[PDB]
Formats: sequence, structure tokens, C-alpha cells
Amino acid sequence: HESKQSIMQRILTVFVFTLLIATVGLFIGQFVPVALMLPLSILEVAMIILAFWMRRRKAVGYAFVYTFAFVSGITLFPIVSHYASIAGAYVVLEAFGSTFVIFAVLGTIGAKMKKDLSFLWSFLLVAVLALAVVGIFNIFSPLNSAAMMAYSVIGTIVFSLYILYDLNQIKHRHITEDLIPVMALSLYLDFINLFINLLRFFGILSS
Repeated sequence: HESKQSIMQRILTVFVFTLLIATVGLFIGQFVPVALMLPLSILEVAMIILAFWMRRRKAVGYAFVYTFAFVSGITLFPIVSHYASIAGAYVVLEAFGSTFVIFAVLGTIGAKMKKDLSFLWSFLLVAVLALAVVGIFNIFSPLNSAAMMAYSVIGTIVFSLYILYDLNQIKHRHITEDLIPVMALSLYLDFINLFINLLRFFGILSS
């Protein structure tokens, strides 16, 4: 018989694992010739679209989640290398670092606070759409540095709030073992999409 503690710990474990796997993929992305990479904006919004799309009640397997972690890790290298070529490799750490701590804070706060935050859902969903919208817009009408930067601040706020909300709901809601893969998947999607926004923010800022 599973407890909320065991399910908590398990989702976190799977999550951390997706981080490691995606990291490996990120290492694999550097050995891909530049003639086979996807456009920056396309990937940047792809991550958002996936961040939203994979927020359903359809229980996928650990296989799908880990597979996705690997391939997304691979495909997020062109983003990393870009904001590294314009702002020094150090920023790649910086953003990551920041991301980590944020996830570690709200993720702890929501998972311990007694206020049920269900009422947020709709808004959050809406928020993502807007970002996605702008993202799509960014494909057909590239935004300047300042607008992209404000977009990055917005994205940061949204995905941080989404981290807090997600942990809060993992504790508050009825989550069974079959839901463990899909939960740690979203947790992975928040981390990645927050990191992107921070890397885009500080990467542009230090140019």
C-alpha cells in the first residue's frame, strides 16, 4: 500500500532521473552537425507547446517519459549553445543554477502549504496559451531583445507559479502509481521551460 510520502518521493525520483537523462541528451546534442538542427524559435516554442499538451489525465509510461527526456535533452542543445556563444558559457550554469533553486523553493512550499490552489488552473492554462501564441508569433514576426526579455520575465513567473502549483497538487490531489510517469513529466516540463526563459533572459541581457 502506497502512501503520499512514497508517491511524492517516487515522482521526485523519476523527475531527477529525467533531469539526468535529458542532461545526457544535452551532451549528445553537440555531436550533431549544424546542418541537421532545428530553428531556435521553433524549438523554444516547441518546448512550450509540449509543456501544455502533455498536461492531461492520460497516464503514459516511464518509457515514454524517459524517452522524451532524452530526445528533448538532445534537441535543447542548439538553444544552450546559442545563448552561450553570445553571453559566455558561464551563463549556461547561471540560469540552470537559478532554475534549480526556484524549483527547490516553490516545489517545497507548495508541497508543504495547506492552501489548496486548484482555483488557479484555468488562468494557468490560459497563461501558457498566450506564451505559445507569442511563441508562434515569434516564428513569423521575430521580436526584439527587450520584448523577448519581457516575454522571458512573464514565462519565468508563469512556470515558477506552475512549479509551486504542481507540487501543491501532487500533495493535495489523489495521485496513484500509474500517474507517477506523467506527473514527473510535467515537473520536467516546468524545469526545462523555466530554464529556457531564464537562459533567454540572462543570455540576451549579457550581450
